[PDB]
Amino acid sequence: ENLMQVYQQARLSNPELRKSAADRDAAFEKINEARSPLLPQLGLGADYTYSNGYRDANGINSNATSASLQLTQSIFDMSKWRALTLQEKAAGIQDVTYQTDQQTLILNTATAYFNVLNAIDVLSYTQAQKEAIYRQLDQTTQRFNVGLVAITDVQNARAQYDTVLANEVTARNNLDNAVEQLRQITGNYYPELAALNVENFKTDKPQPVNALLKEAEKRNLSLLQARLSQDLAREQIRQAQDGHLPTLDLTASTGISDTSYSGSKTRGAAGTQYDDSNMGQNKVGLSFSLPIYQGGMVNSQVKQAQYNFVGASEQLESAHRSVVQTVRSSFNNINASISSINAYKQAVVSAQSSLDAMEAGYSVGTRTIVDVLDATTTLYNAKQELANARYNYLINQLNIKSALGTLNEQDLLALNNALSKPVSTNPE
Amino acid sequence: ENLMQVYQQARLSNPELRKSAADRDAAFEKINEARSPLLPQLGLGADYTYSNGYRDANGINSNATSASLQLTQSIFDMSKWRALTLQEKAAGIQDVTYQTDQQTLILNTATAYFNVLNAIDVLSYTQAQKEAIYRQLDQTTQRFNVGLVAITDVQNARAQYDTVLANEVTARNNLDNAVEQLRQITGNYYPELAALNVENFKTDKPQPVNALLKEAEKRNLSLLQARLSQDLAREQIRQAQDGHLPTLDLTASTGISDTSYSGSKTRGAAGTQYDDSNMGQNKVGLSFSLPIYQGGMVNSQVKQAQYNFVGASEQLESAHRSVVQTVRSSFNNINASISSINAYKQAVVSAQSSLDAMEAGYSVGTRTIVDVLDATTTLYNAKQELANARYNYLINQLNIKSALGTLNEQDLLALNNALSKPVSTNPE
Amino acid sequence: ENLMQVYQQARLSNPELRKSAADRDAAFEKINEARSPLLPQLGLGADYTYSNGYRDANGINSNATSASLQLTQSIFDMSKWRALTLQEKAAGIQDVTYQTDQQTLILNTATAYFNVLNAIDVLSYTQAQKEAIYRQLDQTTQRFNVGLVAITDVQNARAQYDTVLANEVTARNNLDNAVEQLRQITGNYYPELAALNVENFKTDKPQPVNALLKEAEKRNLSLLQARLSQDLAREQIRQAQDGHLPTLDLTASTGISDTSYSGSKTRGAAGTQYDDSNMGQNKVGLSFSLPIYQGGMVNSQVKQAQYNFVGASEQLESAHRSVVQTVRSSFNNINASISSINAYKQAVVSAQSSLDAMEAGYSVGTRTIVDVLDATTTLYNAKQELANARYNYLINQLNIKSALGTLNEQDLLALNNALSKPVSTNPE
Repeated sequence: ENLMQVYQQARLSNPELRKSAADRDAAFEKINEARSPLLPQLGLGADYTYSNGYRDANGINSNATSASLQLTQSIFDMSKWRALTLQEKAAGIQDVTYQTDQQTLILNTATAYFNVLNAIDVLSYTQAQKEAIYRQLDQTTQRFNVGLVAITDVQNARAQYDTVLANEVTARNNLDNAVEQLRQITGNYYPELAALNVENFKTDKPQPVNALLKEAEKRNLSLLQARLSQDLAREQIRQAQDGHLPTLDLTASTGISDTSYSGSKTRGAAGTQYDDSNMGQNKVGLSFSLPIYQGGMVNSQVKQAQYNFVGASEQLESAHRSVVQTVRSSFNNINASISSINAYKQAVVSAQSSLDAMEAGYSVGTRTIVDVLDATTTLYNAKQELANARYNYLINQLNIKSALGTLNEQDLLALNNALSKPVSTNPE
Repeated sequence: ENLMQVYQQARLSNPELRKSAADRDAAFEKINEARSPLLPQLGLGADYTYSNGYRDANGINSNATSASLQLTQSIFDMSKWRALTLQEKAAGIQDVTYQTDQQTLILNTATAYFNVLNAIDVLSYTQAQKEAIYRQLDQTTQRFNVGLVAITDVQNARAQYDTVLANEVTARNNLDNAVEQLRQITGNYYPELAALNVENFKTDKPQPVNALLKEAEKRNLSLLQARLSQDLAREQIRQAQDGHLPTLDLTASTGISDTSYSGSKTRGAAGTQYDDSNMGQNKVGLSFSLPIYQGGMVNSQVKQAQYNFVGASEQLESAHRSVVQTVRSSFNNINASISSINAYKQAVVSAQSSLDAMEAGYSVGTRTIVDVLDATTTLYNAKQELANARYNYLINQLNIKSALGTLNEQDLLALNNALSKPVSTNPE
Repeated sequence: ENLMQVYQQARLSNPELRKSAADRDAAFEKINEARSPLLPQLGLGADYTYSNGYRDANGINSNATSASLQLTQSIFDMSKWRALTLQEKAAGIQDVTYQTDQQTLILNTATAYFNVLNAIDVLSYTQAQKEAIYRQLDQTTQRFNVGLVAITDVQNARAQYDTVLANEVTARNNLDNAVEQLRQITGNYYPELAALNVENFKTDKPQPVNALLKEAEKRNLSLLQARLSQDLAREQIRQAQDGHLPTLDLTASTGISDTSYSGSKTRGAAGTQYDDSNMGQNKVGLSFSLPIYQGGMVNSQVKQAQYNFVGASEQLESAHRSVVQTVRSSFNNINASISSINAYKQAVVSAQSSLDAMEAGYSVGTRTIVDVLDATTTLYNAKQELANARYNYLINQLNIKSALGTLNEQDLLALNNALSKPVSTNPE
């Protein structure tokens, strides 16, 4: 399983990505819910009012029943238009949030894959170091059993070998936790993963930092969220300023009234005083309203929206400083990874030559066995450092493509063509 | 003070636990507040309306006063039943939150206690290493003062001794910060804590990981929070779908009207045109309402609740992946701690033998004084690593009992029976 | 650019500080918005109601138009006074939040400045170590080219030199990331910063911890936020208990009614049955309301507010424990920094003497070249540790002045007088 197939399995079933997709679609249905109250509203009503009279109403009872039909439709209300535009802008913010955690999904599965590969070759280098130290210990024990060296050398070799055994144990644990992190990201357990080439692994210097700064100012998704939040705050200002505005709405009705009377006073001139009525009504009428003075509520809301807009502009400037820091730090990290790859290749070559030299010097009696053992540790530390530098170079390539906001599937396709051969994620 | 007494003092007075208990009881009183609006509501009203007429009402004044008594009781309203069930489910979620930070309190006081003990024996091992290196330096100074060795050996011993002095200083600082963390957790300062046995400290391999996975799927509290959030979201769907429903409510009243008239037009036929009235009324009447079309608000609310339910199911799946990762990582950590305990015991034995060997080789002239000093550092590093491995084994036992959701007081009782002897938390 | 000028540029243009200032001013305008509804409210109204009759109203049409003017002013409403006092307390909480992230701005720019200086002298010490090891390698190569030493020594020196080259690369990267962090804090790129004196750098022991505890109990801003949140919760209790209270409000009006009639039944006795009216009205009337029983809503709100007050008091106690832990940990850190400065000065002196001794012993044939190289590494590690201890002492001075809540500009003025000389933030 190479990186592309891991990402194909991950994007298809990651829970956080689908949760963000659910939030995006909920925001679009909120657009529909905010466009709702500008439409016609129909509602039916009915009543059945028993009544009783007393204290100069004694003997007057009534059973008034009714059944109405309402219709409401606003004619000029600016606040509902403002709420509709605000919901559209909030859905745009939710859409760019979905885009940015698509990017974060790609970055997370890439760093989990490379953490697994780094744990694999750290375990393999620790195993090779343990093998070399055990070979030295076995050779010195064969020397001691014929009486050629003292027991100090085999005891020092035994001590070094036991320390490397403990390091191998904790390296195996780190491998198991790394593959558990990969399972937690993708949802699958992988027996083998494609490893990295080392014989044709070449590094490329990135673009100049000004071109990256211009592309980050054009394309970074956090800066887009900040810009959309700023224009949303300006729309909040407009929403309060249109809270100043008057109102006008239309209302229609259709209702039947079936009032009837009973009681002792209705045994009098109930004809034309309290008589039954089959009355129906068709009503259609406007309604105007104009808030003149509200105690300064709308002015305080305008000033609150202005202070919130100033805060949103400061949020935009903070996000701009953060993205500048991000692209400059990742640029420095890429150059650091290239220089450290070259330095660690040179260090590996020199440490190998030094290990051969100290082995010859120990065989001639210039160096001790402790010299051979710590030369071995320095060599395998240099090898582990070289592997870490390679994986840091690849993850910094992904970080510079994410901070530009252009991280997508084809970058994974490129550094998936970087990978070559299947290595097992669980050796014996 | 052993671990059980520390937990008894901590659970009795920890602020975060009592804050969660306050939130739980607030949720139950919210259940009562949500069952409130289905009950009778009584409210009294009164008026005193002075009036004045003009423009074909000139000469008509009125002083209409009134005093009413209202009663309201809904008959068929499904939304209030939905709100009651939603508040019951929210209180269940608050109850399992109280349960899970009970568990987190137990885990936090356990890890603070073991951090204090680990800082204690790291300080004691650094002190013993400083004592051994000072003994070597004093012996080489006594050798140099009679003119047996060169000044290079005593200068190397002085350099190593000063480095170990600085390490002792920072170890003492780590001990003080650890006991301050314990005071911040429990609220008490402890002069002495019960230390760990080493002569009868035995490790037990945990259960197979499938049994732990089944018990974690049955009992983990985060998975219970996810399940209750999912069925809460399904109840939100039902709440919108019952927002489709019609309504019906009952209303009773009892009011007196004491209208009186005055003015120039009431000097006319105010008898039976504008005459005083002592009128009282007993009213009891129903009210029906049926929303036919609302501009699609209820359909958009249904689709929003469905998208929120899909998001809650994705939250459930993410919590399931997280608890699988947690139990597998803690299982691997337990096995790692057992293997590292065995490896570090072997390393301690071999490093002690190697230190004796290099001391004899230095006394015969095979090794240097630098050999004795770094052999001492490797020995005391192995001792510190063994102590760290023991405490990591105990805290991983607690982590596997917490990730199963079964962590309680009796597990602290067991690994409190593991502890034996009081050691001071502040030596000189 | 010393620390004072960096702070002057930072406080003038930091985005987070201005965002908090915007939130503070928004809270004060919320005070005005909450004092709004106790003032007069004026609102105009108008109608135009076409009507139609049928089913014992057939032949009765009406075109009733109107234009009113409303005035509303509450007389006795305790809930609005409670909301006003609650908004005043919330604005006080926002003000102390603005104060505490003023303090956090000062602490952040101080720690960024000292991180840059620490990265600078770590890079310079690594460069000096690389220079010394290269000098040793060149001297041994000149010895080997005349046939005085073996090739093992120059190969060991080459291996050590390549390892120090890799360390120099990553130190240069750490310097670049530190100056990028400083740019992200202040907004400016600094070519040179004022460095620290070492020839007149003296340390002062802090106050006794009880005086710091009393001053932290009087002046710490998190404890003030906790106290204001607690009295806000008590005001919430009072707000529910005054939700028990009755109500009383005043209402005035002025409206014209211009009803006219048309239809077939108005061709009858429309004179005095359905005749036109120019009717105007001046109305001024009170309104009383008293909630007798609400289904226990107000009692459940009182119990919810009481549980929230208990939770706020537990929050206060947790903040008290946290500030006690903060001042005690920073006190221990200051004493640790003083003791480690003394220990590292002694270690630097002894390591320098030991390096000279092992150089002489290598020249006489007692020590090897590996002895000289790791003596050099221990010396330069001691130098880096001394520099780190000095900067930790200064940042712990700032932490003890921040945890006392008294951190301001003049403390930066004092430890800005500590700084002396401009060093470049980007060497070649």
